[PDB]
Amino acid sequence: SIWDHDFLQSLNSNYTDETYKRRAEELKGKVKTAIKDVTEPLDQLELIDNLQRLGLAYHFEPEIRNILRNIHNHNKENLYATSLEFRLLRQHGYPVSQEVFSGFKDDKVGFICDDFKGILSLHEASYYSLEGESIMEEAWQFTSKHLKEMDVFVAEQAKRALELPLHWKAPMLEARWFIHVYEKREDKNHLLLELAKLEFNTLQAIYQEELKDISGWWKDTGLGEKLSFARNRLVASFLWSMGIAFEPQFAYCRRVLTISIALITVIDDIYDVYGTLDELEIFTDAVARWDINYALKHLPGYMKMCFLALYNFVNEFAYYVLKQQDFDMLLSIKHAWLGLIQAYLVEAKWYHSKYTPKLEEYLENGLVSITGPLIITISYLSGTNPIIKKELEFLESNPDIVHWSSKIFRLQDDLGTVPKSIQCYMHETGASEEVAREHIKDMMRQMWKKVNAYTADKDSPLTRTTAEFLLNLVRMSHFMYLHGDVGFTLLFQPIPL
Amino acid sequence: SIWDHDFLQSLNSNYTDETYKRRAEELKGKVKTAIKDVTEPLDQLELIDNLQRLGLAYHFEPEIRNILRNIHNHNKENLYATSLEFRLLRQHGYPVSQEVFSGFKDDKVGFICDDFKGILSLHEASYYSLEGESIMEEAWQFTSKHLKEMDVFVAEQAKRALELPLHWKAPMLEARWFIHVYEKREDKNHLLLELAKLEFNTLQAIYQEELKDISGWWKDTGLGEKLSFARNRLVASFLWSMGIAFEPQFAYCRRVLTISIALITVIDDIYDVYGTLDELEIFTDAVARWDINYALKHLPGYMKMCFLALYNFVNEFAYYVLKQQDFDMLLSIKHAWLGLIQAYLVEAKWYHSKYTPKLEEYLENGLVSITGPLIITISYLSGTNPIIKKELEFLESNPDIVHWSSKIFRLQDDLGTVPKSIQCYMHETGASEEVAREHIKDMMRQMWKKVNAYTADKDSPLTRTTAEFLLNLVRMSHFMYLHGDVGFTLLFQPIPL
Ligand SMILES: C=C[C@@](C)(CCC=C(CF)CF)OP(=O)(O)OP(=O)(O)O
Ligand SMILES: C=C[C@@](C)(CCC=C(CF)CF)OP(=O)(O)OP(=O)(O)O
Ligand SMILES: [Mn+2]
Ligand SMILES: [Mn+2]
Ligand SMILES: [Mn+2]
Ligand SMILES: [Mn+2]
Ligand SMILES: [Mn+2]
Ligand SMILES: [Mn+2]
Repeated sequence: SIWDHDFLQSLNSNYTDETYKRRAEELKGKVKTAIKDVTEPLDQLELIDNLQRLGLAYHFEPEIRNILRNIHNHNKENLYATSLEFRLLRQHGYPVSQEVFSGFKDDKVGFICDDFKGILSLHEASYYSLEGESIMEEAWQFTSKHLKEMDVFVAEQAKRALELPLHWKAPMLEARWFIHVYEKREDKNHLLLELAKLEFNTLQAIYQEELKDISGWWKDTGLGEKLSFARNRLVASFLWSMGIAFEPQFAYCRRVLTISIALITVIDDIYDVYGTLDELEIFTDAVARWDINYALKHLPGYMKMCFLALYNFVNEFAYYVLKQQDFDMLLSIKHAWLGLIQAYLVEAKWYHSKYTPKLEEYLENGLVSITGPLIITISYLSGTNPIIKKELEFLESNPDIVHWSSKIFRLQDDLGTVPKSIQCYMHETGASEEVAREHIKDMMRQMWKKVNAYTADKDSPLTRTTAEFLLNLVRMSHFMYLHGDVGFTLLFQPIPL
Repeated sequence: SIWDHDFLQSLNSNYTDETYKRRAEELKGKVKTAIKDVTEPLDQLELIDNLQRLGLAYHFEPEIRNILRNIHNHNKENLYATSLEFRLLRQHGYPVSQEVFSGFKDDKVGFICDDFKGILSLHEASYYSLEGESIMEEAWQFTSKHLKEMDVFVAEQAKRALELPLHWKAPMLEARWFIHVYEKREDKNHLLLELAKLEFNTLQAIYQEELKDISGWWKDTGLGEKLSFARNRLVASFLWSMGIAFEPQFAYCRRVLTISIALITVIDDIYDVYGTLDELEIFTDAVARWDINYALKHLPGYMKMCFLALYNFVNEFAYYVLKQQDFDMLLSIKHAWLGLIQAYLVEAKWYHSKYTPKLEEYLENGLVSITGPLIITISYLSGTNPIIKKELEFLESNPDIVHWSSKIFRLQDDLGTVPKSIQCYMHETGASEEVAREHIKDMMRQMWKKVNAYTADKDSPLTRTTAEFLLNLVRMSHFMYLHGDVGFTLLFQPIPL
């Protein structure tokens, strides 16, 4: 908790200034010209891979779209080239058959390859597998096992792919690591690299300015002073919101998300630590009524400021959207908050009854209590303009993509550890904790196949942009499972020059 | 409406800096030493008069208290000296008999005096008259008539006393005018004057900083953009709150008051101009319920943001006091807001029925609709720490001092002009508008006698500090009746050197 309010207010990055924003525009135009001159399809695919991994892809969206749309129209015997095209096309919603890998797979003896580069790209592409694509499953089985066996760069490349594949990491999180790798490359575009370093440093400056604003708001509520367990988690919460929506236009989305996660953290500590069962029933009822007079009349003292802070914050949230685009979402947003709170009470009742639920019964409640349903609702209302009534109702209908994404989120948090996923699974199968962890890791990978189908469904009310919020939340949980300061490195540490 | 958000943000007074605050402390100590050396009672009384009229009296409260407490223990044939002592002692709550003026009053022919200086001081003292003190009433009759008959400074002195006596003006409003008069004085204390100019300029800097903060809050709600009739009245509202509570420690009181008055102004325009009767019944009901879900469900579109802005603002107000001193005042503050709103609906129903009420029936509703009861409640909750439960309940009991102060406030606003006080009185007595205005001015002076009694009552739950909020609000209405830019001169125009 070193990065308190005073530290945040004292930051003064140079990259907020106007000179850098001029140079970035100059570089963007110069880069767009260089993209034109890449015409060979493999160079086109390697360019997109580099652009996405440098955190620059959102500047060149139509340019990337042309390249992929063109390659799809024309659609090797190269495993690297086949796997890279497969990954990129599936990532951006195009249909590619799993049968493109059939040439490298022998029916009797399985996959045949010795090239690490082709194996690494196939491993990345395997996470874009759909449900029931047995070639891709065997491809993952073959690639993971080969990668586990493992020149210094090959060892690190193999290590990173095993702990976190590209499909499971948000764009900006890998940006700093990949920026160095790109400057070590001999065939690097020098202007492309200079832009990657410049935009990365400018984003930090933007985030730091937002943190000052959010830091002052948190100080004004004074929950940290009132509640000794309300440790300042502001920077950690912003890290999550930043991974959910990193683009500069999503500043209001990151603000609502950061504050929401900070409040969620305090309320969660009240339910699964500090609150008695009778107190938790009153707080749940007060949230359900959404009546400030009732809450002040019946809540315990320590719960009052916590409820009122949440109450006013959400009502201000409803006011902001009402002013901005004349949309009333108060019923929706407080409904989602109640769902989270009710799932907390279910977990508290289980704990006091000493009831160990079956894993599936736990996951049914656990997918809501991990805030997946609430967070995607917050992200949609605070990050979309105009709000579409059809699209919001689809989220309120408990859709399948939210169902399975939240399950991965819940399973991933429990791996970092009331009884949770690991204890439920051990109790249910008799497996050891070590084995139980491996099976839970596998469930997440199998559930990502279900999620891949819903992303490709273009008949769903959810846009791809709305779906990215949900995936990035899940991706953020994968990332935070590896790292407990990387968050300090992401927000407060510029890249030199 | 020249002083918009952009003008307020661009101000950068030099007097916020630390050097001036050093010199002020040096001057305060040097002045306290000079006060010791004044020992003659008339010089002691003239010193207090100068200190109060320079806006410096709150720095030397115990020093003034000693002087008055000492003079009361020892308690001329000088009308000026008798009238000045009478005014100052009654102003600060000491008992002085009206019989101190009996020497200058002949039973058959009335008051005997030719000295303008003694007449001017008696005129000021006459406003501290109590109910039924026939000497003081005759003193006012004699002094006002003599003053009406009216060397350039005597004419201005006589003019100012007739339009606004000392008892009816807030301290800082007269400060700039009196500061010049004091520097023209030959026997001036030079350090006393330098302090008066310095504190006046420092207060402007403090107010300007508060205005920036309040200006940004008003911009964020966006009511001025939503409602074409919601003209920016922020600077005008702050002027009122500043006259209600000018001291630097009352920054939060001025903030809540300014925003409250800004919201009152918009809501008042909705009731007595723009809203239909059915719409006003829903808004009144929504305020009575204090239910955000109901309001969004049933209110017209244009009323929604106006209600929600008020709703969140008051709930944040309740939150701030709860965090600060663990006091719950939500029931009280929303009760006072409902009383104002209900009085608005009464006036709207009268207007649509074309019913001209009797003046007393109008004043019964009019004293609430002028916001007197609400404003004193806001001032107490936002300007007192700790809040006393006994003292608040006394305000909620509709006490007499609030009853008569609000009546003066209501009568004074109607003089600046649905049918109001002047039309009701004309309709009721057949008097002409010119005569009706004179009678209404007299009512206010007779009602100030009732208010003087309640101020002197030391058995009331209200402290003198709480009573000053109420009187300063009334005093502010007297001041704003004379001036429609004096408000610009008060806040944005420093005194040189
Ligand atoms: C300790 C924090 C949490 C709450 C996760 C924090 C990240 C969030 C992103 F949205 C919360 F919104 O883990 P947690 O174990 O305390 O949550 P849990 O009690 O249900 O298991
Ligand atoms: C035009 C403004 C008001 C409202 C007075 C503004 C000053 C205030 C100090 F507290 C309001 F809070 O006069 P007004 O004639 O419009 O009020 P009215 O309709 O009841 O007669
Ligand atoms: Mn927890
Ligand atoms: Mn929990
Ligand atoms: Mn957990
Ligand atoms: Mn009006
Ligand atoms: Mn009115
Ligand atoms: Mn009026």
